[PDB]
Amino acid sequence: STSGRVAVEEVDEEGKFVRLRNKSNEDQSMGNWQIKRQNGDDPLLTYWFPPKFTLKAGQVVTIWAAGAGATHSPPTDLVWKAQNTWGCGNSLRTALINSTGEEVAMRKLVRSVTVVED
Repeated sequence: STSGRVAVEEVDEEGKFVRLRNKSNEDQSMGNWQIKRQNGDDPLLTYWFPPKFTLKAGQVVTIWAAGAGATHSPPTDLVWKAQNTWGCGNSLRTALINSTGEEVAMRKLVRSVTVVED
């Protein structure tokens, strides 16, 4: 179970950031929550939220890779230490995991997909 308050609102196609939105009218504590990023068949990458972070109702947080050149400012702009980019490519799955270890939201960008009806 999840109360489902947070969504993955935007994923940068050039790997610089991921943005999340608390779409509810209630604040959400996210200490030790994770963002799991699967790029193609690569080893899974995991970003960890600081232990005391809270995403207030209706607000956004942008998680910038260490190498994006951004200036950080909790609670709006956080940095992923020692990960230069989130990954760039034709299949990029970004999932939000809560503190207990459960996946509660995802956004996947796919390019050059062939769909059939046969």
